[PDB]
Amino acid sequence: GSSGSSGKLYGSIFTGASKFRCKDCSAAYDTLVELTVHMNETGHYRDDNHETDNNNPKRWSKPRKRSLLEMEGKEDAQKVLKCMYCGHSFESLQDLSVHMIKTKHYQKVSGPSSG
Ligand SMILES: [Zn+2]
Ligand SMILES: [Zn+2]
Repeated sequence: GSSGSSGKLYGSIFTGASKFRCKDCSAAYDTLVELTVHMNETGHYRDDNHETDNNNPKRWSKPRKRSLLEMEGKEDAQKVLKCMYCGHSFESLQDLSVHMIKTKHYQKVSGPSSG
């Protein structure tokens, strides 16, 4: 005699994804430009959440609140050229400019920080 059987192997893995999907029917697509066409052609529409409502009957917890402090800085309403570094009123621009350089005050007008 001589007879027998064998062969036990597997391999039926399924791999497939879809970008967009139709609610009405089960027809999915990859590009929106393709789906839309169907949504109108046939009439169906997307499934993704829909925001066709604004009235929120759901009460919300206490409202929001924040402190609105207030303060001013180095304000000076003058009418004459005056260096903020040293503090010497002038008559003409040059006097001021030629000074900012001759003294290099415009280069050093600040430094560290407090808060
Ligand atoms: Zn459809
Ligand atoms: Zn100066």
